[PDB]
Amino acid sequence: KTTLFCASDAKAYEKEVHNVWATHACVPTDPNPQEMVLANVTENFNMWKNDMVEQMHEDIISLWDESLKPCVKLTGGSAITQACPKVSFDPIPLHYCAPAGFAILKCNNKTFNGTGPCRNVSTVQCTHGIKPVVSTQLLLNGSLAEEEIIIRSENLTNNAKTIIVHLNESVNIVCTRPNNIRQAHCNINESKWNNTLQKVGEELAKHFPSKTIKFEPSSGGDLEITTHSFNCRGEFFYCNTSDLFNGTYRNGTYNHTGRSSNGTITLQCKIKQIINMWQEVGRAIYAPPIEGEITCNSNITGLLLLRDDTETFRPGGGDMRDNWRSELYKYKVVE
Ligand SMILES: CNCc1ccc2c(c1)N(C(=O)OCC(F)(F)F)[C@H](CNC(=N)N)[C@H]2NC(=O)C(=O)Nc1ccc(Cl)c(F)c1
Ligand SMILES: *[C@@H]1O[C@H](CO)[C@@H](O)[C@H](O)[C@H]1NC(C)=O
Ligand SMILES: *[C@@H]1O[C@H](CO)[C@@H](O)[C@H](O)[C@H]1NC(C)=O
Ligand SMILES: *[C@@H]1O[C@H](CO)[C@@H](O)[C@H](O)[C@H]1NC(C)=O
Ligand SMILES: *[C@@H]1O[C@H](CO)[C@@H](O)[C@H](O)[C@H]1NC(C)=O
Ligand SMILES: *[C@@H]1O[C@H](CO)[C@@H](O)[C@H](O)[C@H]1NC(C)=O
Ligand SMILES: *[C@@H]1O[C@H](CO)[C@@H](O)[C@H](O)[C@H]1NC(C)=O
Repeated sequence: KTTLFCASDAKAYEKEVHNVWATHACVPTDPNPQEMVLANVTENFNMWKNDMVEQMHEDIISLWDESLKPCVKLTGGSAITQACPKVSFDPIPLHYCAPAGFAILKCNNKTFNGTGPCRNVSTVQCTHGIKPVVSTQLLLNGSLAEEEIIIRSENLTNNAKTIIVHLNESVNIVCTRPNNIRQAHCNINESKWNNTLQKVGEELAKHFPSKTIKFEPSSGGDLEITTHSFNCRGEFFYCNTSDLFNGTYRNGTYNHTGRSSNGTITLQCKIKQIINMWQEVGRAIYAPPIEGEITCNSNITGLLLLRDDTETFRPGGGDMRDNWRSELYKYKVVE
């Protein structure tokens, strides 16, 4: 309804680029926020029509533009060239704050699906701290659901609408390019993944009850969305998930169909230099990988899914506003 500002705990002495940007663009966090509960009030939220998402999206576009400059940017006809130094890159949390005369309403119902009325409501100065993690298929390093796994969608009947799965237990994913210089891999504990897809299938079954629930790899599209793509220490990883989204949940039981060994699923990855941009329609070209071992140890805290008797779910993504939504869903700005 207005323009928010961000608070961060960044340093102006970190060269890490989220820190540099936040030093320029955000104010320091207030060391003890105020919060004002109101369990009588009951108000309506719609995480899918939320202007905080747009404001944050603009911020992260600006952050990536100041911080991850490509050597070449191709948008439409024009090509833009510039210095593309390697940088230290590691997302830091950002708080979104309502300005004077304006408050942020937080919904505190632990099972709120992002939409409709919510009974127990607070007012706050700022949101919690959100790391702005750009990725497809898997949401990484977010905050977990507190009770059960929540299925969020603007419209579950409309299979073209992205489904956000909010996990209550994170699943570790470790990706490294070890000391081909483009080739890398990720490890996931098959048991932990197994378990979580068991319970995701449970919740999806509540919403599609006659149906067998299948998980299958992303059909087609650009590589950014047919793989799990993300940025790790400045490098762009593209990790094949066909051994990950590969399983059936039949009669209250999940069976993993993807290949593992020693009880870990291993994703084959490539580090790429030509990137289809999430910010706009265009391509970006970066320098070859920095040298040595490149490793990110992340928590999977959510999934992005697309639905095609049987219901089939494939990993999705590509619109980074859904990544922000998955964190801003409980917040509305008012007054
Ligand atoms: C969810 N609906 C379907 C869909 C599918 C695919 C895309 C959109 C939408 N897109 C959009 O909605 O962009 C928002 C805009 F439209 F406002 F620009 C994008 C358009 N961009 C290009 N065709 N170049 C494209 N996504 C990426 O390319 C994309 O995620 N790349 C990438 C790059 C680096 C990293 Cl680490 C990464 F993790 C991801
Ligand atoms: C979310 O809850 C509302 C009621 O508050 C319901 O109308 C809607 O269908 C639900 N959506 C999902 C994805 O469960
Ligand atoms: C997470 O949610 C699932 C399904 O909604 C539930 O069965 C499970 O008990 C929950 N686990 C934890 C650790 O809260
Ligand atoms: C969402 O689903 C379908 C679209 O196929 C349509 O009936 C309507 O837009 C929505 N329905 C509900 C119940 O919200
Ligand atoms: C992922 O790997 C499988 C088998 O190795 C292959 O068939 C598939 O085309 C790969 N997907 C992508 C997007 O590279
Ligand atoms: C599941 O994995 C196996 C090998 O790990 C592969 O042959 C199969 O095609 C995958 N499933 C789908 C639906 O792609
Ligand atoms: C997730 O957080 C950990 C700890 O801060 C970090 O090392 C890791 O690189 C992060 N992953 C991504 C993809 O940002």
